[PDB]
This record gives sequence, structure tokens and C-alpha cells, in this order.
Amino acid sequence: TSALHRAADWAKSVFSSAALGDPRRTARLVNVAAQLAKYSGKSITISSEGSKAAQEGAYRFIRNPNVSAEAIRKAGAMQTVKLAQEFPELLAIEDTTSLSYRHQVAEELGKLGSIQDKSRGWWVHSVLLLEATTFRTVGLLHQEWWMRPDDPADADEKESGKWLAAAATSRLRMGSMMSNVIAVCDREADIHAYLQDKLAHNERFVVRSKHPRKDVESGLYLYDHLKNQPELGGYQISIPQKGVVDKRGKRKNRPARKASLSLRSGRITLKQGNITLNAVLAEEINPPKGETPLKWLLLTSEPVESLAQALRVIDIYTHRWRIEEFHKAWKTGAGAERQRMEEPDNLERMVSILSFVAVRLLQLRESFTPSQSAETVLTPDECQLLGYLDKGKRKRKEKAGSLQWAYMAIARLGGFMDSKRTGIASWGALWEGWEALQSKLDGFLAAKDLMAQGIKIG
Amino acid sequence: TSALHRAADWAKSVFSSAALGDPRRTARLVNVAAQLAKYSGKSITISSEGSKAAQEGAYRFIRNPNVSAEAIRKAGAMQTVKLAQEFPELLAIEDTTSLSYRHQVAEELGKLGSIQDKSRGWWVHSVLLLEATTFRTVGLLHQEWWMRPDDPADADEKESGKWLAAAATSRLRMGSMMSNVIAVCDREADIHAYLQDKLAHNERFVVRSKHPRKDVESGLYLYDHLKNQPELGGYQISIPQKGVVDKRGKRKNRPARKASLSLRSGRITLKQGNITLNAVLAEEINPPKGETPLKWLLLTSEPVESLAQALRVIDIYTHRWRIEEFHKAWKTGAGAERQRMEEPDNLERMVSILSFVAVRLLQLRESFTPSQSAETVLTPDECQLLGYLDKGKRKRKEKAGSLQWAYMAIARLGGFMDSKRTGIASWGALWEGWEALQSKLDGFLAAKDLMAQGIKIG
DNA sequence: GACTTGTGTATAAGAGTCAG
DNA sequence: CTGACTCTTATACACAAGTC
DNA sequence: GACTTGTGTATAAGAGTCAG
DNA sequence: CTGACTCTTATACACAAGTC
Repeated sequence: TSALHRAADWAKSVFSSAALGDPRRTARLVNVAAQLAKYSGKSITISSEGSKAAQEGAYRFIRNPNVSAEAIRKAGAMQTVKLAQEFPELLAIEDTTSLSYRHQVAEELGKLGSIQDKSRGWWVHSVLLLEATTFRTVGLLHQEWWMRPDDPADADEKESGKWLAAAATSRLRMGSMMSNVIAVCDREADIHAYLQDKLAHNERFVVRSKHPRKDVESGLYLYDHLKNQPELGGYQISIPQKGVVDKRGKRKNRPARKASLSLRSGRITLKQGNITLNAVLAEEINPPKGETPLKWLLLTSEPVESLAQALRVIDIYTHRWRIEEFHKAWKTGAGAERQRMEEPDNLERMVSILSFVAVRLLQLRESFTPSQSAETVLTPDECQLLGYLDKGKRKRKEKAGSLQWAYMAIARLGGFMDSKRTGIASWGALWEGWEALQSKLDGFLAAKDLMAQGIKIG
Repeated sequence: TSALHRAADWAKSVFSSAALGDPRRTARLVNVAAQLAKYSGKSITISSEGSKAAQEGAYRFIRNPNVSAEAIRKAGAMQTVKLAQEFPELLAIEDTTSLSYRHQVAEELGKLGSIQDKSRGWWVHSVLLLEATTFRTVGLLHQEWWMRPDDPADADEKESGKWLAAAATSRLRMGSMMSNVIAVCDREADIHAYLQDKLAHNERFVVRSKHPRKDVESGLYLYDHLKNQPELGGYQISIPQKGVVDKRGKRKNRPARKASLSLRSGRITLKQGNITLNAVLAEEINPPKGETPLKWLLLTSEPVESLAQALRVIDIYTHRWRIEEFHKAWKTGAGAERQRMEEPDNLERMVSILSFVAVRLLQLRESFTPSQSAETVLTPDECQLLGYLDKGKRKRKEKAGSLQWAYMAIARLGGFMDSKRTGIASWGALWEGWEALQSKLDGFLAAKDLMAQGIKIG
């Protein structure tokens, strides 16, 4: 938030809490995180700016047997917890991804596909906290890493307990801030035991419905009972073009279209556990000749009885993609799967660090997104150089010297050409832009310095 | 050479000759090559520096049906031919690589593996010219692109004729400069018809021996006849550590070692075609308990009768890897296989351009490699900024302000940490460094400009 | 000349990718 | 998932700059 | 204290990758 | 191919800064 742009400051805030059992490890962590963040996406070596000291330090740290990766992730998360004190409502977006490897260490790791696959590694189940008003990323609350065994009957616990394990960690970490938190999960979380545990702790959630369950008071499947309700009202959406590549490698187009949805809600009770909760059902009115009609059924602790309360629910769900965006920031962006440590713990400690770097990529774009001047975000020196680099390229929409102009200017330095006329640049473009602006800033300052000590330039 | 660092200048020299049948196409080619070179490795869009004009231009050019990719490659090659006038002896390193794709266009392309593979594309057979004294890259003389058919009996010509086809093109292109040229090829070129054609044109070559052929005057296999000769003398080599990954995915180490070789030569005559030529044989004296003894048998037009003449031959061959280095510069570096044009000709015209970009990556490092001052290569402004950026990092080996220091300084800006204490940075590190130095130079100049118009910085 | 192609602008959307 | 994007191929105009 | 771990330097080499 | 590299994991010293 306040400590973001300056990588060293950022790393102190995230990591100085870490109980690694020696302040030298925590300071080292801080330094390491700092160089990696300044060089998001690149090798440790490249992050060391030619310092043999820092290179050696970084590598010694991530193979350090007194350094607990669990503790690294926990220390970051407590920072999230500290940050989250700022907000009256939060979303806790929850999902699993895989971290996949094929080098020699992969065989010491866990199953991701078939027993024979060379690609092995970890499953990580993550909780990403956003603030609920403007949806900005607060950070990681929780990650469970595990190695799936080759033999399913060697599992200590069933993988589906990951949703409850996460709840247990969030509540513990958030403490009394938990009633502030709304857990968002997809169909994998449509587990009776999971809904039950939330309600029992009086915790808050929006989980999408997969299994047809019956409502006690009507004796009907949730869907049939919800279709009985009066039309709470409607909403139309725009579905954006994209290409599509199926599981067998087959490519098709998905042309943009506009769909319109009828919304309904109701209070519902489930046979199992005699647990009561609410549910919203959005369904498409008159879909075109040959397309899957849209259909969302959402299970929620949240109020649903007014049209607006129900839209709050839909839109809380519409932000679920954000956890995938983190996964992409972790992998493609920060380089989790590009690492090549030769031992599991080494690979873990590194990739642990990289998860908070990932979050910061997200937050960097978010730091520029939202009315007034560029000076609120950039330094005076940053502000002038950007103005020079951008000369001519500024569009008429953009108020001169505004934070909106600063967003675009950086995006353009990152390569952004708005190919879909949406105005929105990827976090990847913003990062390249920021990094470019920062790199050109070295030269700018170097001239300033020399010019300040009375030396002629060129 | 002279026109290299400045991308626009470089592109004019390489491409202003192009007969595309409209000077507008040639100028467009020049512009396109220029932006791509300035942004080696990145997308067309990113290369357009926010110019909608240049983006649209670039894309219109590479889907232009009046633009012949053949002609693009030819125009570059004639520049090579023009450059090569400078040199009294050249190496023409010759080999094939594949350009491989899996997007929708791939199925309109040719076979690279089995009939069923999704990975399809072209085979390209290339001739890379170096000068023979200090081995610097002069450029591409020739490329043959073709699509291997699914059915081997649908081939217009056998693929092994590629060595002769290349000879035919080089001689035509080099004209009377051909007697300056020494063709270097590996075992695939150990074809009787190919040796014969060289000798008949009185062209010059070093080709490694695969098939046991017999010498007429002795009646012995080349190898047995060469082992009869007196020990012309010896030479020892250092073999550098590397990892090894076999075809089935199996990983092993190859530890560094020192090998010593005994050298022999002789004049030889082959039964077929009663063609006479020379041959050198290098073979390892007493290899360690369990390792493949080294063994090179080279067929050559070149003189071989003195120890030194024979070493000239070995070392001419020892530079064969350079064609692989080009292939890597073309693919990984310039991004040939990262392109995603949706039509073969579009994909070809683009990748054609990218092959000369590749060559320039090689030449950029080479432009810094070899006694005196940095000022011989960099501009005064470039020279100062680099000196600032490098403050503290300079080693004692490095004479202050020398071209040797400039090499290291750039390498360090590119991430180079000399992990194998060899002093040699990859072309990839030099490029990142150069690009970084260039990027920081924008800021430096921007401060200069503003400082020159009397505006306060920061 | 008679007719054809490239540029710079502006509008639109198909194809591809990651991760799923 | 109603993902979110960038890469790539289009199309129209007026008008400039080509071939023939 | 008695004993154990991190830093900055310097030396070395195994493991991995591309393209083959 | 005797490829050429970068990434990663080592090891010793003296000495500083930790745990117990």
C-alpha cells in the first residue's frame, strides 16, 4: 500500500516479522525478497546486481536447513492480517494450483497427473484476501502445500479437507477480524461438511453449487425450489471474445456476446445437518439457438432477499478469477516454475518467497488503477521523466499530469496498444512499463548527480 | 561492422538492396527490421514504441502477398557478400535446423517428426560466413527453406542434395570471391557426390568423415591408411564441464577433463570418381579407463602436410558449433519460434527478417570482444554513463576506460557473474547489458536535454 | 494517363496463452 | 468462467506514391 | 562463557537448457 | 561436439553475531 514501489521498504514490511530463529535470517530474508522484487521475474543472479555478496547470501538462505518455508509464508501472511485491519469487509478467494517441475528433483516431489509422468511437484491451496469495496489485493492469508502420493490410499487426509483446513487457519490468523471476511469458492467447495463448518463458526461465504441437494421445507432440488421464486429482478452482461483450446488440443473461437440473466433468491435448508442458509440463482433468459444457457447457483451466508443484496452476491463471485490471476503472477510472472533448485526444501523456500513477489506484481498495477494528479503516486523525478518519455503519446481522455495519465503513460512504456479498446493493460504490461521507467530513472539520476557535482555531460 | 549499434543504420545496410518491386516495400522492410533489431526478442507491438503507424505498417508488410520472403533473405545475403569483400579468407559454416510450430498454421506446414506430431514447420539449411582470421561473423550467405512431405516418396528432390544446392548458391553469390571461401560441414555432408562437386569447382572445404571409404593407392580404409602415417605431432585440449540429457530424458554429468591428441595427415584418393583430396586424423592417446577415445577424421581441400597446416584444419572444424549458435540466436534469441502468424507466407516473411536480427545479436557481442580504449566502440555519452553505472564493480585485470573494461561493464549490466571463471559472457548477457545501457541512456539524454533548455531536474 | 498499391487513421475481431 | 489479456489479421477513407 | 551459525571473500563444479 | 553458456550447490577462512 504505502510501502510498495520501493522494493526494500516493501520487503521489510512483509518479512521483518518472520520467526526464523535468528534475526540474521530475517534480515537476510528481507534483503533477498527485496532484490527479487526489484527484479521480478528474473534469476537470483541477475537480481544480485553484480554483488557476489548478495548472490552468495541469497543462495545460502534458500538452502538453509534452519529456515522454515512454513514460517516464511506465515510471516508474510501476518503482514496481510496487519494490513487487513484497515478494511471493514474482505473477500477471501480460495483455490488450488499446482507447482510443476521436470528436472532431477521432480522425482522427489508429489504426483500431479499419472504415476508415470515426469512432471511432479506440489499442490498449493491458497487464500487471497481482497478488500470488498474496490477489490484491491490485500495479500496471502494462507497457503497449504502438500505432495499428493502415488497411491491414493497413502494419503494422511483426503484432499477435499483443504477447504476446512484453510478455514481453521484464516480464523486463527484473522482472530476477531473473521466476521469481516467472506470466503469465495467454486464448485469443488460445494461440500456439505464445509458449508456446515462455516455456518457453525458463523463465518461468511459464497460457494457455487454443483450437486443437486434438496431443500427440506419444499422437498425440491435447490434449483427447482429457486425457480419457483418470484423474479427478484434482472441484469445483462457482456461476454468478451477469446480463443478456446480444449483438453485434447482442439481450437475453437468464442465470439463475444451479450447475455441477460433473471435473478432469484431464497432461504434454504439442507436435509443433511438440518443446516439453513440462503441461495441465489442466476439463469439466462432465452439463449441463442445453439449455446449453453448461463446458469449460476450460489450458496451463501450473506443476505439475499432484495434485488441489490442478490447482486452483491453475484458480483462477489464474479471476482473469483482473481485467484487464477495470482497463480499466473506466481508462475509466469514471478517465475515459480522457472526455478531449478536441486532439493525440495530449497525449491520450497525460494518459491515461498516468490509468492509474495507475485502478490506485489498485482498490487503494483493496482497502485495506479483508480481522479486527480500523478504526483500522488510517483516521485517528482519519476513524474518529470515519464512526462518526457510520453511526449506526444498522450490521448485526449487523459487529463494532463493526472494519475489516470500516469497509468496510461506507464502502460505505453510497457508496450500497451489497447488492441481490444478496453483501456485496461495487463499487470504484465504495467510491470514492464514500471521497470522501464525505473531503469531510465537510473540514467536520469546519474545525469542529475554528475550535473550536480559540476561535471559536463557528454 | 561500422553500422551495427545504431539499429536504423544497421537495417538500411542489410536491406536497402531488396528487390521487392516497390521502393515503399524496401523502405518498409528497413523500418520493420530496424524496430525489431532495437527490440531484439520482443513482439512487433512492443517494437512499435506506441506508434499505431509503425504497428500497422509492420503487420501489413509481413502479410503482404507482393513481398517475397526469398527476396528478403537474398537481399540480406548480398549485403553479406558486399561485407565479405573485406576479407581474404572466410569460413562457410553450413548446417540445417528446424523451425517448429504447434498453432493452427502448423498443419499447413511440413513434417519434422512422425506423421502424427502436431509440431510442424520448416527445415532450413543455412550458410553462415565468418572471416577466417579472428572468426567474426560476416553473416548469412544462404538459406534453403523447405517443407518435408508426410510421404518420403513425394519429395521433389532428396534432402541430402541440400549441400550441393548451397554450394551452387554460394558460388553464384560470391562469384570470384569463392576461392576465398572454405566450406565447413559435419558428418551428414560426408557424401561422395558432394566432395566431388567441390573438387570439380576447385572449391574449398573441411568435412568430417562418417563412412569408411577406401583409399585407392593403399587399398585401405581411410582410417587405417592414416594410422600408418608418421606422427605429424601432437596437441592437448581442455574439455569443459557440462550436464547431459539424453534423447529418452536421462540426465548424467560430463566432468571436465584434459585430452591429448596425436595428429596425422595424408593425401588420399577415393575409389569412386577417382577423386583425390587430403585428410587429417586426430586421435586420442591413452584415454582414461572408461571413456570414448576422441577420434576426428577430416576430409579437406586444404593443405595438410605440415603440423601447422593440419592444426589449421582441426581448428577450422572446431568452429562448427557457431552455426548452432546462430540457430539459438534465431530461435531463443530473436524469437523465430515465438512468432504466431496465422499463415505460412506471413510466418515466413517475419521469420526471414528475424534471421538477420539473430546474426546481429551475435555481431553485437563480437563488436566488443577483442587492446585499447572504450571510446573506439561507444559514444562519449554512452562511455560516461557506463562509467557511472559500473562504479566499484571494475576488476583489476581491467585497464581503466578500455574496450576490455567496456566489455565487462556491459556484461555486468546484463547480469554476468562469471560462474565458471572464464571471463566469457553469453551473447544473451551482452545483449541484456547493451539494452540496459541503451535504456538508461534515454533517461540520461532526457536529463541532458531538459538541463540544456534550462529546466530544473526534480 | 489508366489503374494499382502503401500510409496513417480508426474500427473490429479472430487466434493464442496461461492455468486449469 | 461471465477469466483477462496480447498477438495477429482484418476493413474503410483520403490521399500519396507506385507500377504500366 | 561454551559452542554454533551468518558474512564476505575466493575457489570449484554439478545440473540444466537450447538445439540437436 | 572437443557446443557454450547460466543456474545452483558447494567448500575454506577470518571474523562478526548468534543461540544456550
